[PDB]
Amino acid sequence: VPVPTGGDDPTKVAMLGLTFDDVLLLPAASDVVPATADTSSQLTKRIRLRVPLVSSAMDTVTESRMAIAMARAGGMGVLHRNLPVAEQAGQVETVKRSTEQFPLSTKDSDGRLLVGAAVGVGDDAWTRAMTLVDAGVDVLIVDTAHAHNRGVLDMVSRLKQAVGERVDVVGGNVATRAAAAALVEAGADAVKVGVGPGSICTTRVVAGVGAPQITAILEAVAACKPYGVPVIADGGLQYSGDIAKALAAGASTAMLGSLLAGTAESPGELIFVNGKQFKSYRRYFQDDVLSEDKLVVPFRGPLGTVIHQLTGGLRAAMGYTGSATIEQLQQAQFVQITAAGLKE
Amino acid sequence: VPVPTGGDDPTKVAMLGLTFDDVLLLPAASDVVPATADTSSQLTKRIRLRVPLVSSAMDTVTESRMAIAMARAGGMGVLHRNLPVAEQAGQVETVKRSTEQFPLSTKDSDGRLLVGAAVGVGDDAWTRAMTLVDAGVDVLIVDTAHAHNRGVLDMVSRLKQAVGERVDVVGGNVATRAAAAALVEAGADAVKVGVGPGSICTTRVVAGVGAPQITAILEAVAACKPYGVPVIADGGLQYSGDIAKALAAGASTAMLGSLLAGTAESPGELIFVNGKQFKSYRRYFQDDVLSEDKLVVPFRGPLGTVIHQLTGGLRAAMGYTGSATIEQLQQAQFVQITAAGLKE
Amino acid sequence: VPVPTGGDDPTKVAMLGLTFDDVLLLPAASDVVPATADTSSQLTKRIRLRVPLVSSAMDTVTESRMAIAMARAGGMGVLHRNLPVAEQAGQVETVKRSTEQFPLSTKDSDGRLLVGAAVGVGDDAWTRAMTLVDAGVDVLIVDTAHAHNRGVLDMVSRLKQAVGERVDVVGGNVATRAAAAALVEAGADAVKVGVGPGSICTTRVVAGVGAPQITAILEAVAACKPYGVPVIADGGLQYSGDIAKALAAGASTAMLGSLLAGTAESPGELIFVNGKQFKSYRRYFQDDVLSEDKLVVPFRGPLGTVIHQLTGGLRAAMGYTGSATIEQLQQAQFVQITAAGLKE
Amino acid sequence: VPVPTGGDDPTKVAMLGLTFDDVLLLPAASDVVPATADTSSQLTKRIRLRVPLVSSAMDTVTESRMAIAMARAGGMGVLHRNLPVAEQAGQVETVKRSTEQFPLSTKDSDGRLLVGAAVGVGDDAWTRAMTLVDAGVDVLIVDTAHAHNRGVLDMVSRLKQAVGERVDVVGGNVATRAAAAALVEAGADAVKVGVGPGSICTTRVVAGVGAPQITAILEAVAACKPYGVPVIADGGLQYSGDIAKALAAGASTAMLGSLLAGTAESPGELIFVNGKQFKSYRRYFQDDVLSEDKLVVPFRGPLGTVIHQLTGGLRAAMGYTGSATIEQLQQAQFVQITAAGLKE
Amino acid sequence: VPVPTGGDDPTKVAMLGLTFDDVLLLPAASDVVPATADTSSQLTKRIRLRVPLVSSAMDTVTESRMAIAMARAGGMGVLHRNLPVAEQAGQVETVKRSTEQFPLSTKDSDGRLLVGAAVGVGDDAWTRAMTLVDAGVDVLIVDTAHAHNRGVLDMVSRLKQAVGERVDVVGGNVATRAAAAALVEAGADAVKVGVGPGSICTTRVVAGVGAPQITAILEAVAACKPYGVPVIADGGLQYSGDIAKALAAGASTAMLGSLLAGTAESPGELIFVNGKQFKSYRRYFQDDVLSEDKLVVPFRGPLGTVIHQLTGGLRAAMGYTGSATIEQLQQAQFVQITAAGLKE
Repeated sequence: VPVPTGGDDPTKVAMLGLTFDDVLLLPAASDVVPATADTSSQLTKRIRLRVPLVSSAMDTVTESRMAIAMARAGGMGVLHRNLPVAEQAGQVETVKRSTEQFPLSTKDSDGRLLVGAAVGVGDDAWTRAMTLVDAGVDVLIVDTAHAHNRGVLDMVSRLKQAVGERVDVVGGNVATRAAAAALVEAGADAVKVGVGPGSICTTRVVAGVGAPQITAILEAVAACKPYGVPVIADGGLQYSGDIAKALAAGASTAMLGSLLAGTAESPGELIFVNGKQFKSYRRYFQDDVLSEDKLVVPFRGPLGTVIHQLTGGLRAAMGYTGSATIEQLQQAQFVQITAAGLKE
Repeated sequence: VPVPTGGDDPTKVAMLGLTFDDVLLLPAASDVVPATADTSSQLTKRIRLRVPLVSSAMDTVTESRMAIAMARAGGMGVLHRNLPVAEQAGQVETVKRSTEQFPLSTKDSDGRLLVGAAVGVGDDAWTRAMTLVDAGVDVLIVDTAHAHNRGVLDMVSRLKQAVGERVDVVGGNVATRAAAAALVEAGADAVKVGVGPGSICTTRVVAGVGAPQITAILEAVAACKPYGVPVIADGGLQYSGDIAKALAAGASTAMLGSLLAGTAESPGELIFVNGKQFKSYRRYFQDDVLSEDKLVVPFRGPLGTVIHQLTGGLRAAMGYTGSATIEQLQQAQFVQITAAGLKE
Repeated sequence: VPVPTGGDDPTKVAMLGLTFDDVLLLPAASDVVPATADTSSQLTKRIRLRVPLVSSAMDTVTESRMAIAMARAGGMGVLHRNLPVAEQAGQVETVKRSTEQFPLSTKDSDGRLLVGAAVGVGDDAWTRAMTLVDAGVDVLIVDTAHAHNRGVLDMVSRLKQAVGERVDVVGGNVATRAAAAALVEAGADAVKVGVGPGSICTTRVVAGVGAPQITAILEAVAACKPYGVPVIADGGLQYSGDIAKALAAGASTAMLGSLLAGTAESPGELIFVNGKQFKSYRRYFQDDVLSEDKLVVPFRGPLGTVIHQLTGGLRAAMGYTGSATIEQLQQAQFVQITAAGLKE
Repeated sequence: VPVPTGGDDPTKVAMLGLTFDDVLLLPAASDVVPATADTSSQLTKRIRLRVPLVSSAMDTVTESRMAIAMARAGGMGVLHRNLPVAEQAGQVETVKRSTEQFPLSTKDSDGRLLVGAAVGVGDDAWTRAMTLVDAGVDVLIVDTAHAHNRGVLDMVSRLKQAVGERVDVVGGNVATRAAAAALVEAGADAVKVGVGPGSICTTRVVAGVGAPQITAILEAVAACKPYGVPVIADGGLQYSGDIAKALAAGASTAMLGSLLAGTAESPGELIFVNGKQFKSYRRYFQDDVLSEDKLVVPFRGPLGTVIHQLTGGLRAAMGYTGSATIEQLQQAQFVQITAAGLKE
Repeated sequence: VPVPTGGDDPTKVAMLGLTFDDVLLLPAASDVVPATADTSSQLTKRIRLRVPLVSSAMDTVTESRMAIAMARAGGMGVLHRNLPVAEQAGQVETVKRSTEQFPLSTKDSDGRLLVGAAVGVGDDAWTRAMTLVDAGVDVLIVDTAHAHNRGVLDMVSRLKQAVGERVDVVGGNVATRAAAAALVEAGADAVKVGVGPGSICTTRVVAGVGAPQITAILEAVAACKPYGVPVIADGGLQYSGDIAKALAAGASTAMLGSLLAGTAESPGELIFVNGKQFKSYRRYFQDDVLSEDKLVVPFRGPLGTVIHQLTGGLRAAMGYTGSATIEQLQQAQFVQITAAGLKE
């Protein structure tokens, strides 16, 4: 009767959490070559990206330059909200205003580049969202550290009722089936997934709170797939294999954070120090209560090489799993590996 | 028929022991912000602390200054016993004798700072305990390396019969359900949990004896919660998130040991050597036969910063789990992580 | 109802994969000494080797010299295909053209040294295979990074129909029971097993695809043993005991890759740099789309010492397990070890 | 139906092997103080040692000096057999010929120190054994790397029939229940347990053969306890906690190897090199076919300190587990720990 | 005819420069114990200290607290000039306003603590100097990276005219006999010596300019001693013996810079980072063209320990050389040591 791990409640330790390093993609029957594989995926219920990648809403990752360069690559960028409302609307306008050079460009019905913008929760967040919709934005991301909150669901529902006909609303980070179901019910066109996905992330060390990303994606997909809501895996990625694992676990799009922090298209002036290069950037807008920043970059080259490497890894995984589309890749199986398979 | 780990007795390997690094706190539906979360918790059945932290009864950790500081920070200190009875009684009196500076101060009916003292087993222990009770102590920790002993149980019963109306008697270190049940039947007002909780501690290396702390807390709480007896988790803490994990496992209070040894309020002279700072302290009282000393410090800044960081991590965990109170956090669920989740 | 690792599909995580370091060979009742143990084993259904070792079809590993040495040591070499068809046919002829020095030599009906050659898929692959068959090759390895493909299966069937009477056709790398079953139904005379078997190999990092080698061997042998088709374990070997583990898991032969790259008989000029020795080698033929090269040596002494050490370890394992033959060793039992057993 | 680790045979991976680091001793009800605990144990069915330790039959560990010093400590030493028959008999005579200084001395019925001698298998081994029995030895150890052999059982039975009335015969190293049962049936008065117990021992790396020591002791005890045959754990020990774990797993005596290799009482001349000290020793007798030596010391101080430390660890473990005797210690339970509990 | 170092001009390489590590003080006939040695020495022609130590005018070294502590230690402080004039005057007033605690205190005619203030060159420097004189400063240091300049000389002359009767005008950094003679002719009451004195200082690396401190002190003293003008050695110090070497080389007082930067009395908030302590300080006034800043801190305990160590080393040197007074030490001899005397 007593639980082998202690106590009498078998649900106290609810589950065993698997991360990216715990699982591998099992090869399956394949008639797919990497070059012809279709990597297109649903970012929202109405928006299909040519590349299933989205740069994150970080002040070190996505601005108007990064958003434009990402849209021309076939993905999309989400403008961070650590800047004034007028400045964010101006960067939205910069992306919107700005043939063979960029064949994969993701464009709206007017031929203008698609762009996303992040919003918090509150009246300031509401006026920011209305300004960004007035500025011609296409996707509104109600992004927070812990989106299983009444305020976040209320904001998502308010946006979906007010500006839902024109733009698509995305709910912030979740890690459980219940949170994803709540976001789906509130009317989110997409659900962003991941709470403390990194092994030694500040959330795990300081708060003792976390959820391994593979299991979180599996639960959120179980919640969201019946209603057709796409799932965007955000965090815990270290190599191009992790993107393939996240998409095969059920997610529709991957959100790139620290992998794009130091690129040329990322914001910041490039400077030279001690034989190497870094980025320099010479709060009020940091209103997320559970954010990592409350609890407590080296130059990385052009965005094109990083995107090419990640897409090549994705295509190789699709070839190994025999997936002609991302939808078929979401049906791939996993094999769990032991600690002996982790040792270098 | 044979056990998969060897032999024919299925109880030879009683259970699988979880430590702090084995588990993470899952996010849940939350309407709680870390700032307004209440961290009040029971130390004993009668005493409540506004901050669930207690300093360990170690010579390097807790003297009158550390006890006073810990009581002023919202917790409590337990004065060590590696010293003559007169000195310990004088330290108790010093703490007892010594409104906008310390709002969270723990107090007794007379408004004086709450304090605790450790006692052993025996005649010298009995006279020490009686003198401490006369001196005005509030908690007597009958502390041993192994409290599942007839002598310790009899001492707990004798102190409960003699001074149970004045002071609260806390039983020493146990690691199983049966030992905690024995201490509860002995009349203890709280149970201190942990026996070789550290990974490579001396008790595990020299004697081969220990118990992982999460499982030990779960078993002790299974023994104590039906009777309302609080559990004090002692040992194994490395980060602020470990406090949240221990509280969620069922412990009501966490005892702070190695984390407080080098702080300013800890006893010892602060000296400067080789560009660093250390503490100096320029046996007849180490009478415990199973004590770690029988089997065989750097400066760490103010106590206030350590307490503030620990409480910030705990409040972040409460905001993540949707726990308005410590009792709600004790009902939070764990996710067990693999080895891959521990990789830096 | 939910899977303990996430979601609702119990087959999403298909199985737990064991690598070589996960298992050890249990001792058993033995009357066999290592010296008189017989290490003869089937390479294919028709070809038997006196030493169950084969050199990998890699440019850095196997050319005419390495093939000749491997055949003289009791095993066989497989000539790589990263070169024009004329060069590979000439190397096959060189091996074929070239009694107390080499008693264990593997031979054909005419007494010449047995040799193998790798072929791809396609028209150039077909003409390469036909020219190699004319040149006198004995084994054609239809080698790909992913043999669970219609093209590879059709190539195997075509080669079996065309040159099945003269040469033996070995299907390339598979990692599951279903792929091995498909290759067996395609008519393959042996199945090569392993897809990203290394812990941190490029296939696992860039593509997220792989399979632990012990489990992959077990599944492939479950597919092949009822039909008598031998399994060649390829990749993941680090020690001589790994050969014994792979053989006991059901593989009949182990292919030697990275262990043979730096040896004297391996191709390349032996040069001296910085007080050490290395090998030098002063693409149109790397046509495999899923090859490791698309996703992105030190000197090691004579081959004879490496082979002698490997065979000594294997013979010691056979003496420990009471295995007079390789077929008996394939029935040996494993003990699974924890992480603590891997600690240096 | 298919096995989750691969294949269709559920007994292919027979068991999960636990080592010393995998388990800890759970504290139990205790009325035992370390100083009064009885550490006496059965070395054989007729020989009870005052200290449950036996120095190993290694050329770097036990000679006449080490055997005498061990017998005076309350244990016993086993003379190694890597020396001439006449020399081993002479060292037996040296031990036999050579009040308050050594109260714990283990003596025969004549008051002479007890000593053990190792023998191989064969006619040379038989004449050596007869010489050693003629020399007044008390224990004959038929010691081999893999004692589950017809020759070893035949030698044990021959010795038990010929000289069984005077001396006690011990069977060599086993790791399974079947081997221990075979040794018991053949007539062994004690069974030595352990085959490749070390994590990175040569047997595991080279041969891929091994058995974690805790599970091996459990199985061998399950085989030997009903008939009253003592089990001697040999190998895998690194600290005094491991001796307690081995005895609590069911073994009656521990065999000390590398822990005593560099002591003063160990053979060899003490020399000074480069600011430290080592031992110097300025084959025909190495006839064990499966021995570690076939597959491929720093000074450690006085024996008394090492024996005192190991015995103190044992007594502390007995106090924690509440064992008044070694027989009661053999009833202690284990708790299994995860990888997170191994990290320093 | 040619110079052995190149060319035809023997004055191109003027002289060989000796640093502190090049020389050692030779023992001499002595009847002086360190305790009774007198360390009183001239700072300027009019002001005598009891300990010949002065804190440098750096914004990380000397503010009001450091100046007060230095004056109470028997020396004097020189306030940095990197701040508005009013703030520097306020610091001077704070020092001047602020009996057994500080027996060595340096005082003025009115019994207030002595203090110094740094001034630059120019009109703003003129008004700063006048305001500082009004505030009650005792020494004005006309400090520059290169004092052999007509502007610095004219500033010294103007200050010696206007406020020479009241304050002592100390000329800034020189490194040759000619510059020291120019400062003496300008009317400087003391001469500060050192220009790129450190081995790998920024002045030596970026500009290639410098002068070893022992030789520079010797030349400056050759210029100044015939006129009774004291020399302040400023830079190059690493150990307490360097102070004695500088004094014996002819300097009357040593200026303490980097050695006092991290002390408690130095300006800056003491912060705790990564288990250590550092200092924090949460340009228009850096108007010196040749200053080190134009060419391009850890905690150190109390000031008293550093002063005590330096004075103990100096007293030991005085006892070794037979120097009852600092002026006698200025007559001590040196032995030049080779590179072999520097090897650790």
